[PDB]
Amino acid sequence: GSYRVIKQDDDLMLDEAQVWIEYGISEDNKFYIKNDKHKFEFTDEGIYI
Amino acid sequence: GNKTLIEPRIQKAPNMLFKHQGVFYDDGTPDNHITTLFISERGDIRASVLNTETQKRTTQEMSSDGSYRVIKQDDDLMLDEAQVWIEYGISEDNKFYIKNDKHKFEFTDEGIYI
Repeated sequence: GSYRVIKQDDDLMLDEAQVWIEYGISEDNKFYIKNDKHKFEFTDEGIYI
Repeated sequence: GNKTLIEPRIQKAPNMLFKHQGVFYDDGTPDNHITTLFISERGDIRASVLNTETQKRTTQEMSSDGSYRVIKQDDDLMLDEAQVWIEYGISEDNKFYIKNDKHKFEFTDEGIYI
């Protein structure tokens, strides 16, 4: 039950992607937006980057 | 052929669904993954994945009013009376939000609120 949207620019396979962006709901209850740089996460309590 | 329209017999809108399930597979473990693509008569769309034995569900719901909503549950299959859950999407009113058991993160048409 993990919502996930992934976009890739230079690799069709999901594995071994250099340039990409992701955002959704992981297998654990954590809303996040992540890329090659450090991510933006919204845990059940508080705001972290 | 004689230039008359082919009227449908039933004018009431239908409700579709693509229910998927099994029994077992080559790994030997019992199959308990249920997923649906239910569509209501009022235009709603609900894509859901379910594990019934473990009591876990993740739904992507669309309302007739046009409300984007994705819900994940950990201990209750029914949407009603959920303790542990997380939601994020577009409510019936124009407000982008991410909410859980703790206080939510909302993005109104103007400003940022928590």
